[PDB]
Amino acid sequence: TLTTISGHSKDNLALLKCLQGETKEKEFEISNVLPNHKMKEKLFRENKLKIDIDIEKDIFNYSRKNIQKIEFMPVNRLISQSEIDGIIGTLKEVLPTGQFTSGPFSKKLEEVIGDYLNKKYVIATSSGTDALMVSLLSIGIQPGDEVIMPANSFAATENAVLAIGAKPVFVDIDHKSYCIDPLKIEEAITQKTKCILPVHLYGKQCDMKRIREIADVYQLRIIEDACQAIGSSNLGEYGDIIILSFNPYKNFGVCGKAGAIVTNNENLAIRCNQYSYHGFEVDKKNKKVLDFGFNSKIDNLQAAIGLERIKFLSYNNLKRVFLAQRYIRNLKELEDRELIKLPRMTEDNVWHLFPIRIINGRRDEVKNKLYQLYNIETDIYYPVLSHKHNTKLVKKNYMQDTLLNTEQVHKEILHLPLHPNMLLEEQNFVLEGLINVNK
Amino acid sequence: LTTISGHSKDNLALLKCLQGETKEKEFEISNVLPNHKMKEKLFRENKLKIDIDIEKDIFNYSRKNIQKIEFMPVNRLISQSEIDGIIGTLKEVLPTGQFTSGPFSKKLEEVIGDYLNKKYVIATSSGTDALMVSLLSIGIQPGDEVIMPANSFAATENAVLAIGAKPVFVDIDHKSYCIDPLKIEEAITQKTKCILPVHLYGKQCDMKRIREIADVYQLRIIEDACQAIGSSNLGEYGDIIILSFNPYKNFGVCGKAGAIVTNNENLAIRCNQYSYHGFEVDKKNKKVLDFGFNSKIDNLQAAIGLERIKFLSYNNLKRVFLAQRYIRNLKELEDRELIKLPRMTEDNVWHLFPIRIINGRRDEVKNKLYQLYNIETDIYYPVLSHKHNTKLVKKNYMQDTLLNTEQVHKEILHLPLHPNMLLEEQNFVLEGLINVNK
Amino acid sequence: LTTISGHSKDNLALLKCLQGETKEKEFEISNVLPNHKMKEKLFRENKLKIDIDIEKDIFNYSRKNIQKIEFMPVNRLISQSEIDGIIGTLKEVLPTGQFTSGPFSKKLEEVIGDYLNKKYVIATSSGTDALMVSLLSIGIQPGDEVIMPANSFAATENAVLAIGAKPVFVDIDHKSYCIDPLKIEEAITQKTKCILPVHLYGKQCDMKRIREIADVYQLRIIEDACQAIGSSNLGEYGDIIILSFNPYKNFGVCGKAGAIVTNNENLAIRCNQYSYHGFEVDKKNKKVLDFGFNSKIDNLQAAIGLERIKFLSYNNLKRVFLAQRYIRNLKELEDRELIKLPRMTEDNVWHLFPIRIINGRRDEVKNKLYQLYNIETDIYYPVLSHKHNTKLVKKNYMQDTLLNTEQVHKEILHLPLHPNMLLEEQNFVLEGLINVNK
Amino acid sequence: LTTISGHSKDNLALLKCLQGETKEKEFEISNVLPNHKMKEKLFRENKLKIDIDIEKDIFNYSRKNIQKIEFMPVNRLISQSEIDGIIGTLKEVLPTGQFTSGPFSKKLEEVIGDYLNKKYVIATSSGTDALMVSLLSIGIQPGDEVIMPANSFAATENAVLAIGAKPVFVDIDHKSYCIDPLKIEEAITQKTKCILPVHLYGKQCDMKRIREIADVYQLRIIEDACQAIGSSNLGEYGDIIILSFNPYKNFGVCGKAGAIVTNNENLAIRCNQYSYHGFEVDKKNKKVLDFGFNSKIDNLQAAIGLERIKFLSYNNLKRVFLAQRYIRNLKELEDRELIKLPRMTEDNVWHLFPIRIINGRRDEVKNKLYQLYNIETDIYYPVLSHKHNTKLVKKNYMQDTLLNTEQVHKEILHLPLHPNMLLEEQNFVLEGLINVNK
Ligand SMILES: Cc1ncc(COP(=O)(O)O)c(CN)c1O
Ligand SMILES: Cc1ncc(COP(=O)(O)O)c(CN)c1O
Ligand SMILES: Cc1ncc(COP(=O)(O)O)c(CN)c1O
Ligand SMILES: Cc1ncc(COP(=O)(O)O)c(CN)c1O
Repeated sequence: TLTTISGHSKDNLALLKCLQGETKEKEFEISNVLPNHKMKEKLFRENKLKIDIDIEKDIFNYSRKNIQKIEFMPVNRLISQSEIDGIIGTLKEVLPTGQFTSGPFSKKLEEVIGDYLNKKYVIATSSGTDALMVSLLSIGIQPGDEVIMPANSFAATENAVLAIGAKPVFVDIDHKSYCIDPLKIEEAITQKTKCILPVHLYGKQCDMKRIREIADVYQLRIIEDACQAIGSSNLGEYGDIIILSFNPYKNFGVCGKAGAIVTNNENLAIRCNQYSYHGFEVDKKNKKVLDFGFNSKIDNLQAAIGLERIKFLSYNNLKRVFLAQRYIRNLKELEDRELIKLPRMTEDNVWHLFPIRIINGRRDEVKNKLYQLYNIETDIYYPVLSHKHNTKLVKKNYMQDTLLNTEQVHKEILHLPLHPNMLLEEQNFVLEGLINVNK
Repeated sequence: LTTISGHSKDNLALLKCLQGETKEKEFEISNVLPNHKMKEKLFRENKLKIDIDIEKDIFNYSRKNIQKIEFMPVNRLISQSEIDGIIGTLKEVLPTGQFTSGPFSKKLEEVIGDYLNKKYVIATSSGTDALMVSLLSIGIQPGDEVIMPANSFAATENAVLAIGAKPVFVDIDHKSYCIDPLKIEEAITQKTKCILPVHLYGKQCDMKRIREIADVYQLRIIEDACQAIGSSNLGEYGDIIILSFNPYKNFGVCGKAGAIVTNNENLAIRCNQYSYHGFEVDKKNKKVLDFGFNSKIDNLQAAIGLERIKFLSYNNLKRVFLAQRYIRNLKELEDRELIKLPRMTEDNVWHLFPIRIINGRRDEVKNKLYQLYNIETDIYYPVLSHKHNTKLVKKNYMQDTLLNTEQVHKEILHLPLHPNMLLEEQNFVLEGLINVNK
Repeated sequence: LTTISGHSKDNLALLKCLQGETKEKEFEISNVLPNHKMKEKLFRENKLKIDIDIEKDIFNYSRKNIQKIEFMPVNRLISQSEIDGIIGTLKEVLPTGQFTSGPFSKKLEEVIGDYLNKKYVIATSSGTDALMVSLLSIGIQPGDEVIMPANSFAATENAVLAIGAKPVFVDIDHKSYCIDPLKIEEAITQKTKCILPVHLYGKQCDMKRIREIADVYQLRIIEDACQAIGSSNLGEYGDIIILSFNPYKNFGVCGKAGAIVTNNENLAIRCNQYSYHGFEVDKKNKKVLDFGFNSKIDNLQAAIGLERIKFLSYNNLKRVFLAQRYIRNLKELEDRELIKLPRMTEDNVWHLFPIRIINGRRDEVKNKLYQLYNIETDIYYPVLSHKHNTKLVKKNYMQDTLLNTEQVHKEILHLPLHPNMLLEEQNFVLEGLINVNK
Repeated sequence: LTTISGHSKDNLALLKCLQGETKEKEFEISNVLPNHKMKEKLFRENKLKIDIDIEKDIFNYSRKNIQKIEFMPVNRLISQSEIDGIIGTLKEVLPTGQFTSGPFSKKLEEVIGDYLNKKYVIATSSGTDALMVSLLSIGIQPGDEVIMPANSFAATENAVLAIGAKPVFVDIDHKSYCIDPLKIEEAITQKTKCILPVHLYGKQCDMKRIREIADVYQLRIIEDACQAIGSSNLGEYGDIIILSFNPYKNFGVCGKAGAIVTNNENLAIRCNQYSYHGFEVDKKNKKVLDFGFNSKIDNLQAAIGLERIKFLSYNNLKRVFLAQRYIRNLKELEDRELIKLPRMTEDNVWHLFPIRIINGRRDEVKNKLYQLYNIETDIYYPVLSHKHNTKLVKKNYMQDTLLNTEQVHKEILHLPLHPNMLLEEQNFVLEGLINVNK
């Protein structure tokens, strides 16, 4: 009869159904962790859900504003004046300390992230790319070792493997989630394989249970690229190391670059900490114990900013799931008419990006006409597959690669604008263009 | 009439004139951003203020009672005027939402390019990252050798190691703590691709001579200038110059940052590409190079950098005053053959102030200074590159003998020197050094 | 497309658009100093922000619990942003040592001249001084008469009396609290030299009609616009306009200041001379007029004024939103013939918000509002000019009868209205006014 | 032992001590705000510091090279220490929103009343306004006569004229530039109401004798002391003393301010009412006087004044050292009958330093000092009161002949003298004045 909102995706889907009266027979409390701060302030009173919240008016301030155009991700809309005020307030305390490399806000953010993820050890880093590189080194990756990964992620995933001399081995995706197909991983394992690197793409989690099953047979490490999936329930249950990004355009970000390494493995965590600061023994500067390292810890200043901005995470993820649901329901007719395929609602998705598939070769037409005739920006995350860049490396090593389902899906994929400070009037403008263009 | 450019050579001229050690000379100050504070504090109607007193106006001497000295208290490296200006520019940057690339990044690159008189600047997320990217841009492959000294901060060797290349250590000179040009040629092999001199402690290496050797062997030069911002004529002979803007440098941001500086467009484009995932310039998600890093500066830190660089020439001027004051007031201890002091030169920006304690007395002096006199001194850096207990050292560097580097390492000691220290604090260090060497 | 100029008419058009009462209108904002805050808060990339919520973003509504209301708590008239900017400009002005006349004075004169579209501006030490000097500039001699209303702040009549001139009071109209043009002509004598209309509470008088009479009788018009800054087309028909920048005006400095504004160069030169000891312009110590005052603005206050005027159009917008909200939410009380409310007009800048409590109930409503409901209201101003207990009134004004002024004075009540008020505070006032009139 | 009170007499005594003209006395210093800088700079534990070198510790003589001399460069009249303290106090004033009256005004009136040993102080918006209000408070009516010198700043005569009263000019004496008390009596008519002596250049008039005449004729005395703050026993014989805190006075704020000082409670109450609209004190909008002005000090300027007055006794001491230095080092030129110098007296606070160049040479000397030596000198004031190019002078003062005033006017020249000048700058003046007279 009572759910305590933990700030993750499972409870956010349940809360939404309550708010929309799709259940209205359950009661909610909310936990006091920092990622719930804005949600608790906005939607709760004395740790009970406020009475008659109007999602459209109270959460999105729907007021029949007239819309002329839609940008896909206008960065000036992704931070709120309330966040800015809190950032200025905390920087007024950080700046006079002079502590701008390591510092107490870094440690606090590591503690918040560890609690939120239920992991023991957190190393906050200067980016998700750096987190991934360090984590590969900590598991003992050496030049020439093979890392199995999909070919449809952001370039950072493959780049971190290549930066340390290791070899991406691309495996195709499934037909349902844009995630690595686990039934194709075993075939790609070689004497040289050291690691499986699944990507929780667009905010949706891979089938980690089956991936872990294969990794245990072959004694392989799993490092999870969760850079788009913060807030997703049970993230990391099966991986050795989980990688986060706090890039400013992620569901949670700082005001600059940052990320994190998350693990329960103390051996790996200690090596990650050493490699992230020059190979030095922890808190013994200038004394190397590893052969080398990077300069890749988070900035204390960005950690302070992160501790302000993470207060909005639960609430902004709730707004994302509302918006994704609204797309799915309102484009359903285009799915019925076999013009598009839409994503489905699931408990794990945090909706960092909203993918649809435009069928029958029409994707480019729809994208171009959405822009030119309706002033609606859509985007393709990402426009070139890993084995298709026009680079010397591709011409040397991956000209043989054939990834059937990844390549076909790549001709169909289109992402719709979805970010938590968009107006519902802005989403309606996208909806009526997509319906209008499909006739 | 001379125009103060904000670099070390003009700062030395200005100091001599402020201290009454010059002829009737006049000064104007260039209206570049690194001179902003010096112009406000020392100039009036584009001329030197007639009424400047260094001790009371620049250092705010007030016979303050001092009980102890810390080497580098980080809260003293940032002033309240800096904080107010930083808050002001953060209120402009934050509502733009531009937190990766952005216009403050481009503006800092322009400001740095003008200050260094170089055509291309890539602002990076750290000096370490700038060095790693620059090594890749000149074509360094795993296995290639890079000639460098063994007495730098670990970042210098780490950037070489992170990309799979091989440090080859060469001994330092007999004066300036810098790589000995006379030892470089004997270390060149067919794998050598780069000479990586370090302008250690703020002092420049003898780059004209290093360039002579580099041209004979068709080698690149990448200069680690992470400690030397403001040094006059920096980079004249290097292919690429690396800067660090970490917070404890002579100029820093409020976090990590650095820069790659070069006149070579081909290298500059590759640096831009490698610093952002290998993508073509302004073509996110489209790689042209095989891979890259996520190593551009944060727009927010660039905005902070444009506010804090206002203080660079002024803080560098305070540093040279402090350095000169140590040299002049410790002269008796060098006359007595107990220490060796640095000399004043026009290129040094005095990021760190080294002395040498000879006759094996360095440890006793450092320890008594702290235990008896409550003075922190430090050794930058405590372990030489070929002497860490790492597998790499144990497998590769156990036969390296760097006789001057190792001997100087037994004698070096750094004295507190930072631009917001009080002259009362420096007097406290001076009295301890005199007293411990009776 | 409309360009927001920062005056009252455009503010009303913007307010209608922001409240959704408009048909697809687009706005630009003029890049003038009085629009600075509005541009940063409401505009982005040269257009209105698409995501503006008046209650949340402009008034920061948050269901704050309110327990009392003060009419004008002075600490709420200045924001922390204004303070940081003021400290910033004080750090520039103070080391110049320019504390009488100076360049910020001249710049404020230019900004005000631009904003009022008038050729000449003399910034003064107060609105009272501006009015005194302006009266002298038009040639007022002791004994000359000045026609004016009797319901203004005491400063208006005091400026006339200080130079030995004679106020001649005329009744107000039945709809605006302003001097009735239809009563002016009867008051003109051979001694009349000036008509002095007051734009009371921020509302403009009917100046076209007053100019018609002034031209027939070739009389000067000096407009007391000390409460009306920002009102569209202010001064169109006046010889000289007087402004006040006292801290509790719609735009104020941090001390006393005001201005004289005119297109007439002869008057402007005499104003300049009278405001600084009668000296010829820029000839200190050399008088050309018989005497003068020490009545220019302080350069330091002009610098503060240039920072605070950044908020003028935005704070005037918040005022007209508050005024509109009172009118709408008190409409039932006027329907019930308990009160009379002001109307929205394009000229009003809503310095003060007057209502009339009729049927003799004004005192009971005011007193119950405070003692029963903890709501401060006020009467600007409590004593009419011809009713003070002074020797001058007893000797000169005992036969004055101003029927409308006196009747309105028994019914007027001003409600709290200032731009940093919360909507929760305005709701508290509203509920109190509703409950006391059940 | 002498306790330094911060006035004229003790400064001269202390100067004679510091110079070894008498090193046989002990000094303490009182804790009043005007002594704050002197106590911090010259005392430890309320005893005079042992090490005091006037030239080095107080004037920072550094053998600086000087190219030119401006008479009163306003950017030298305020020190960075003052600026820092002003910014500090303004960060406390500004968030209060109290910018008209306020608690700093009251505190400054208390500090001034203790320093002057007077019971009542009304801090005003200028010394001119203070004088006008005080003339009205003693009952001056249009046509009443006020006896005054003709060589003061125009403000003295202007305050009389602005209220319709009539200046009656009296000649100055042959020793001090002050009103000759032996010429006052013959100017008294049945219209005389006030004698208005001017303590010109910081020197006190012979007030004992002027009061003897004023009692015989039942006249008020209002003393223009706008240049004489810190003068020992100031105001002993006057009904009201007028001060200016104009920023170029021996003590000033950062804007216009002044004060009315009196022991007469009836006069003080009327001054208070006249300085704020005629209202009863602490009851705005209720007039008790027929009119009034808007002439109280700004609370913000009072706050600045409480910071800047900390330097008053110390800056007055530097002035008297500088004056004594001119006197001793120009004695040559007086001995040769080229100039007349002032004499040291215990009452002079040395706001301006007058010499007389005789045998018609003044204008030649002033022009050559500027054209040939780049030394600015000035004549305070260039036009006598009865000589301005005005309609009033042509109507009323064409018969006035003031023999001594007019002859001295042909001779007077003021030498640069301000407390932050360098001794090197005064030497430059001394050498030019010697050389031009060779
Ligand atoms: C799936 C994925 N992986 C890795 C990264 C790299 O993260 P960062 O930008 O923090 O280096 C990104 C982009 N933030 C990403 O989207
Ligand atoms: C000589 C030297 N080189 C390289 C670096 C690396 O700079 P950064 O800290 O900006 O990575 C530093 C400072 N750590 C340095 O002092
Ligand atoms: C209508 C009116 N006229 C004149 C003034 C005088 O202005 P100041 O306070 O700037 O002297 C005021 C404000 N006191 C006023 O409100
Ligand atoms: C002798 C004298 N009297 C009166 C005044 C007028 O003082 P204020 O400038 O404060 O109005 C001055 C000049 N400040 C003056 O020098």
